[PDB]
Amino acid sequence: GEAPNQALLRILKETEFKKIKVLGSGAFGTVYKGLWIPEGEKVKIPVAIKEKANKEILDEAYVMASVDNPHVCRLLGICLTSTVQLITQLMPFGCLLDYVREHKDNIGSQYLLNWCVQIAKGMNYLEDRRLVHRDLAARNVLVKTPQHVKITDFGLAKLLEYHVPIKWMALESILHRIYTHQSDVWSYGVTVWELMTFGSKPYDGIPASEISSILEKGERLPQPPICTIDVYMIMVKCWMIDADSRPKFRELIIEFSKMARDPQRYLVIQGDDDVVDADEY
Ligand SMILES: *CCC(=O)Nc1cc(Nc2nccc(-c3cn(C)c4ccccc34)n2)c(OCC(F)(F)F)nc1N(C)CCN(C)C
Repeated sequence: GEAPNQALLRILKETEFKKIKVLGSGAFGTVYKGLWIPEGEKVKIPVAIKEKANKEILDEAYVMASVDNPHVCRLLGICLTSTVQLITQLMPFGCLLDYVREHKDNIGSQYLLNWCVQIAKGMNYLEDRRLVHRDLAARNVLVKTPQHVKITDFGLAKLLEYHVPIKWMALESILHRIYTHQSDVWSYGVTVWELMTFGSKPYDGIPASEISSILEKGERLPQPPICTIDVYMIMVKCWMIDADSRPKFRELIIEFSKMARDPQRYLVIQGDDDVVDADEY
């Protein structure tokens, strides 16, 4: 027996939001930066506006409407025009992959380990909601402030095993298309590796079709220069063949929290008006 999903889908008036500029474009479509000004209440909310694809943006709106956690992106509503528009919280510092690349010379160990805690909290919450993300990656973690990140992009999420980006996927997902919370743990491991390498590309150069063979042979991603064996062992554990031998998200929270209390012991880095944010509306 499953519980009824009593989330609210808010439908917004087009005249309530002003597109300020284009943040980005691609196959997906066009994402704009804007404000949402609900009629009456004196409030201006910074928002991102994302303009069968309709069925897919609706599937994603369904998922984002059903999650509410400090480390998961919040859905504000949809607007029913020509194409369906997703209206989400504007995350001013962009995705975490671009952020660590753009600020390599300024990311301390405190930030890196705190991001690992926060991402783990967000994923643990998703697991509580019996939700498999299926696309966890540094590109899909947004930065509200350098101190606060949130998991985004639920275009592949599935509400529960469940029967694609190859270099972030567990071996079971590449071979048998099986996805669990524990295959999300594998993707968490690759995401942490991305952050610890300040944005390197996993298996850079290796063709995606070769990835399945490499993993079967026992090879894994290398140990990042800044990583003590303590941190790298955590990543390696996320890449075990036996899915139930990988750590749980609730455990990853615990481990990385301990490390975040003495960060320089685990990461060795050289030189180590009426505007309302959505979290307060
Ligand atoms: C990693 C790519 C990226 O994040 N670019 C980005 C994003 C924001 N803020 C933001 N907030 C909420 C939702 C989104 C978003 C959702 N989807 C599906 C996207 C696709 C492509 C780009 C963005 C999204 N993004 C951001 O905030 C800037 C500001 F607040 F001023 F609007 N800036 C950026 N950029 C442009 C920085 C990264 N570039 C180097 C690509």
